[PDB]
Amino acid sequence: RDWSSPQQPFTIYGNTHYVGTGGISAVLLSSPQGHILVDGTTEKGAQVVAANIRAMGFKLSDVKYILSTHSHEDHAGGISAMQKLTGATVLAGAANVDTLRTGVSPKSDPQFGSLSNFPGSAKVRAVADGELVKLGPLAVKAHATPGHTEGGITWTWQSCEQGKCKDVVFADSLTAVSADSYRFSDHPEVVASLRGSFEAVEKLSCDIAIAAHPEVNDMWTRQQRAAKEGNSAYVDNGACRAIAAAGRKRLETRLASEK
Ligand SMILES: C[C@@H](O)[C@@H](C(=O)O)[C@H]1C[C@H](SCCNC=N)C(C(=O)O)=N1
Ligand code: NA
Ligand code: NA
Ligand code: NA
Ligand code: NA
Ligand code: NA
Ligand code: NA
Ligand code: NA
Ligand code: NA
Ligand code: NA
Ligand code: NA
Ligand code: NA
Ligand code: NA
Ligand code: NA
Ligand code: NA
Ligand code: NA
Ligand SMILES: [Zn+2]
Ligand SMILES: [Zn+2]
Repeated sequence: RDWSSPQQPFTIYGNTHYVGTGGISAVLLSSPQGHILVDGTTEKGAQVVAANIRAMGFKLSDVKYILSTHSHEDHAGGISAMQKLTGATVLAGAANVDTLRTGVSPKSDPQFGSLSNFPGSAKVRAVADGELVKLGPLAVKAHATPGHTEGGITWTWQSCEQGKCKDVVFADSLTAVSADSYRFSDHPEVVASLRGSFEAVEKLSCDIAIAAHPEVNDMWTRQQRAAKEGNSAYVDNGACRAIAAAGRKRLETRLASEK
C-alpha cells in the first residue's frame, strides 16, 4: 500500500467512487453532466488514478474540476498530470494556490526543509471557506481546515442511492508534523489553525468519511467488512469526530514533547 501503488477502484456510496492508490485517497464524484475528482495522489499515482477512473466507466474528458485537500507531493503530486489529461480546473484554498502552481511548499509550512517538490499545475483557482462548487447536479462544499498547510480544505457533499442519502466528507490531513528544525510552540498561527480545524471537522455532518490517508478512517478494514456487510461498512457518523480527536492528540503530544 505505497503512495503510488495500484488499487482496484470501488464505489463507496451512490456516485462516490474511490479511485486512489493503495496508500493515498482520491475520489471521483460522478454525474451524467460531468465529474469532480478529489486529489491526484503522487506524480506516479496519476497514472493509477486515470486508469481507475476509466475502469469505473468514466471518461477523463468529463472530469471538470479537481479539488485539492492540500499541496504536498503525496496528495497533489498527481494533480498536474490529471489536469492535463482532463482539462479540468483545479480548486484549492487560497494560501495553497501558489504551491500547487509551482510544486514548491513555502517557508510557513512546518515541514519546510524536509518536503519534496512536485509538478506544478495549470488552471489553479482559489475557493473560500463555505464556498459551493457546482457541476450539474453535484454540489461540493469547501471547509477551510488549515494547520497541516495554510490552504488545507476538507470537502463535503451528499450521495444518494434511490433516494437514500448520506453525507460524505473528504477529510484533509490534520496532522502536526514538521522538520527537525521547527518548533510548533513558537508558531501560534499554526497551532491556532490546527485547533480551529479539529473543531470544524468534529462538527461536520459526516456519515461517510474518506481521509486523505485512507487508513486514518480504516478504509481497508472497512472495505474488507463491506464484502459481506455491504457499503454500510463505510458508514460511521463518528468518523470525523475520530479524525479530529486523533489530530488533537498528535498536537497535544507534540506540544508536550516541546516543553
Ligand atoms: C509530506 C508528509 O506530510 C507525508 C510524508 O510522510 O512525507 C505524510 C506525513 C503525515 S502523517 C501520514 C499518515 N497519517 C496519519 N494520520 C501526512 C499527512 O497527514 O497528510 N503525510
Ligand atoms: Na489501479
Ligand atoms: Na497541469
Ligand atoms: Na477547465
Ligand atoms: Na486546498
Ligand atoms: Na502551501
Ligand atoms: Na504546502
Ligand atoms: Na494556475
Ligand atoms: Na504539519
Ligand atoms: Na493524516
Ligand atoms: Na522553529
Ligand atoms: Na523554524
Ligand atoms: Na485500514
Ligand atoms: Na449495506
Ligand atoms: Na453502518
Ligand atoms: Na459501519
Ligand atoms: Zn501533507
Ligand atoms: Zn500526506
